[PDB]
Amino acid sequence: EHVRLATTTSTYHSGLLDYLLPQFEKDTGYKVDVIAAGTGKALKMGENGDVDLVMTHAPKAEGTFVEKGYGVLPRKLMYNDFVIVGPKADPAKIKDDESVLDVFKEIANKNATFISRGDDSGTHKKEMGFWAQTKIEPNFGGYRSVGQGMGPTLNMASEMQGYTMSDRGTWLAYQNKLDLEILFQGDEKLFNPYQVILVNPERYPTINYQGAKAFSDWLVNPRGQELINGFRL
Amino acid sequence: EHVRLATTTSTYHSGLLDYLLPQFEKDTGYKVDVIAAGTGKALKMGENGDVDLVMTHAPKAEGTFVEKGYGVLPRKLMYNDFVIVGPKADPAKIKDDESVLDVFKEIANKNATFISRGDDSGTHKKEMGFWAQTKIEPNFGGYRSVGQGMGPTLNMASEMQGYTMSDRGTWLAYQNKLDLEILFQGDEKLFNPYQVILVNPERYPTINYQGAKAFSDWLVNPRGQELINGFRL
Repeated sequence: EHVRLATTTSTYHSGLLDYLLPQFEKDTGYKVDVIAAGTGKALKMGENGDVDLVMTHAPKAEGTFVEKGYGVLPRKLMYNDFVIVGPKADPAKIKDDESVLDVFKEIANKNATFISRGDDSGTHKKEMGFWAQTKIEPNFGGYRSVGQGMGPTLNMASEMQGYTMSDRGTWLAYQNKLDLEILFQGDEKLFNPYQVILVNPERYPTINYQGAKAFSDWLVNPRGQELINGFRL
Repeated sequence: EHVRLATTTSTYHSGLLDYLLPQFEKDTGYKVDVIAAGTGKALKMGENGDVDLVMTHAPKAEGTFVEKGYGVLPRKLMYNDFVIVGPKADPAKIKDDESVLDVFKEIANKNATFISRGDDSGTHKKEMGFWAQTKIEPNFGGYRSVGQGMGPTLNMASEMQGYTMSDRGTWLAYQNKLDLEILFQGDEKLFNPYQVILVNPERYPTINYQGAKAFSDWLVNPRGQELINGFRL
């Protein structure tokens, strides 16, 4: 029984779904096909009834989507909340930059110390996305890819007095033992609320509402949440 | 250093916050003082600026609270979705009851077989809250308080052909192996999306927005979510 999900290219490449889908299929017998595109296109496919539900991280676009009746039962999956931490003295002087892309470029061009998780985690993928957007390849001397989790990455950044990008949660749990501060967090790219929204079965009595609602229900119940969190750690 | 949180009686009595506040305090140093009441009063406390943030599970009332500017930065914290399942034959005849409270009262009165998690998890606490509202202590002999997880509880209900309360997510995972059906759902008490909402500093310039936002941020980040999920599983 087949469930078609439209989502973003970001999301597809993040690896999130590779973490969820196997368990969901094992649990329910549903097979999810992922079609990844830009946000407007993902939502358009939902508006056009090409897919059974959508997963995006664009609150304004999703608000209109629901308001016009294209989607129903919107649900928040997770709030991705990232911050840039570094030495209190901020030797790259990123503290007052405007965008996180300016922050990355500045760190690279000053060859400041930067610790990457380098472990293909969701956090690691997100860091790599920003480098890709800056058009810089993270090759500078200061750049260190340790191959470790968020906590050890923070410990490394404190030891070497370098910068890193952390989820706020790990930062808060560790700050008491880190010689670092939050130095930058003013960028909408750093905060991403995710929603999963069902295609309105009133608009499309033909779509697989039963399968789509099962996936959504599973995603927000503790079983799905355990896996989502596991991926975010 | 004191953050004041208004929440509902059921949330208070569930003990959810005892699993959270010590870790939040450990991480951030903030102390949260909790006041509990009915939904209307909980939100009224936010409206009056008596507390710094609110945590309720009443989407419509919360929408109004946000729309009027009483609260800002609303975030969905967790989705509760519970069903009452039992044998197709529904021998206790709860299928057509009106209220989940009626269902509970009817099961106790007929001394029907009912399987409780009995393990002080969130589901169990939710169940116990229902008993409390019916003013019944479940001591009838058909009541089994085993101390196991959701899957084993469902399996036992299926083997015994009795009733139990299940989150929908585990139900979706196990339903193919169980000789049970959903017999009662669609009572408002069974579906509760929680929201945390900050009291608006534009209304109350001296509100502890900093502490309240720290608690909110913490709740939606992976570390806080893992605590919440550990309680819910």
